[PDB]
Amino acid sequence: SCPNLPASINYAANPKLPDPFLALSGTRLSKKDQWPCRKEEIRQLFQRYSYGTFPPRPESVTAAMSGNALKITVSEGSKSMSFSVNIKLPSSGAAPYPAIIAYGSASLPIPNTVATITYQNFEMAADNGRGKGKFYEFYGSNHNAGGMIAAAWGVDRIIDALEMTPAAKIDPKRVGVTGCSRNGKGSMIAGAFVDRIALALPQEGGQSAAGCWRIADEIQKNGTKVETAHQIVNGDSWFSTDFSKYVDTVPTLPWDNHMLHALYAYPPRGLLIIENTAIDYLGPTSNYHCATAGRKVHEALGVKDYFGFSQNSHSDHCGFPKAQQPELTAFIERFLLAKDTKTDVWKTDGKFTIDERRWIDWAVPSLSGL
Ligand SMILES: *[C@@H]1O[C@H](CO)[C@@H](O[C@@H]2O[C@H](CO)[C@@H](O[C@@H]3O[C@H](CO)[C@@H](O)[C@H](O[C@H]4O[C@H](CO)[C@@H](O)[C@H](O)[C@@H]4O)[C@@H]3O)[C@H](O)[C@H]2NC(C)=O)[C@H](O)[C@H]1NC(C)=O
Repeated sequence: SCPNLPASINYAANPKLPDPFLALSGTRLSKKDQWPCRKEEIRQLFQRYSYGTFPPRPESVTAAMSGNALKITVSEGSKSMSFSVNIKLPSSGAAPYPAIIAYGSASLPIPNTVATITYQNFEMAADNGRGKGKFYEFYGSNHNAGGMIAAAWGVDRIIDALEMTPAAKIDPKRVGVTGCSRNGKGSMIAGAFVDRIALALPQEGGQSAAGCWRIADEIQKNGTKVETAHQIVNGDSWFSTDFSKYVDTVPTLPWDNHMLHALYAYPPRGLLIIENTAIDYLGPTSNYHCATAGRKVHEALGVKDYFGFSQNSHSDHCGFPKAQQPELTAFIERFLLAKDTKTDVWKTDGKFTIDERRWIDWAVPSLSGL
């Protein structure tokens, strides 16, 4: 349906967030029916420069309920791998149930109307181990995928297995995803690459997730210690070994993380970013300005209200404040509990400067076809 990227891309150093509506072809999007092919371009850019290859569904996926365990087996040629996820069914409403996949564990309050699928994402592909995890046992240790995109592949397989196994009692069309800190990152990427996810809730994922690389670079340049591209490729195997060629030349990247958010605008799905203005290393002003740029794609495609942003000041990392509950309730209501509640939430309590034009030198086009 869409072409692959040129063998090589020449992108002139740009100190602002690249126009998400500007195809590498050269033509700027003016028609809705062009967006799908730009969306793949973006997906392919992320995999080449930062994430590694997000593989397709393997030749076999099979699943099997075994008590509360959903045991998912896959194979490709003679190779086979199994990974198990715990499902804790809720105590309110009737099957098939809406669910949330938690990277390791939730730090959001999940209502008693929504199932809790507990995904062992570091078990799938390790936190700080190059080529370690089920993913790499299956595909090879030398496979160029990073532990973030390999975890996201596991979420694609989790949903394949819920489509195959009504026994699990989970509506496949209403599976959310969430995580905090490192799993804010994972959950954000899972939701960006798995189109079938109904709602992503990344919490305090900061840079790589909510924040843009260019703004992290400028936060650093201004004196405050923050999670820059240069920093993030060190304590972990989250990104492909290729990412560390580019960390020092961010302005020449034909993309930024605002285009990760853009992947959520088609097919339209819920994205509430929950963030913390108090912790410097997240880059509070990056998160806000980066998100605000990402939502421009949602705005063009008339699905603005499917992308929520909430930034709150709290000393404790990953402690959900009660202040952010109405916003979380609303997004769970609309996209998981199939209720009809409004979700235009875009707020920070942060006291930094809010200047869009600093990062966004491009206009939201009127897309015809919608
Ligand atoms: C990194 O630090 C640099 C420091 O240079 C910083 O870039 C600068 O940001 C400031 C803050 O916005 C810019 O200064 C602005 O300039 C306009 C006029 O040119 C002023 O009117 C703005 O002020 C208003 O805001 C005040 C408080 O909100 C109001 O009380 C007041 O009445 C005005 O309405 C403001 O001074 C400056 O132009 C840029 N400089 C450059 C080089 O672009 C950058 O913001 C910092 N980056 C990060 C990541 O923090």
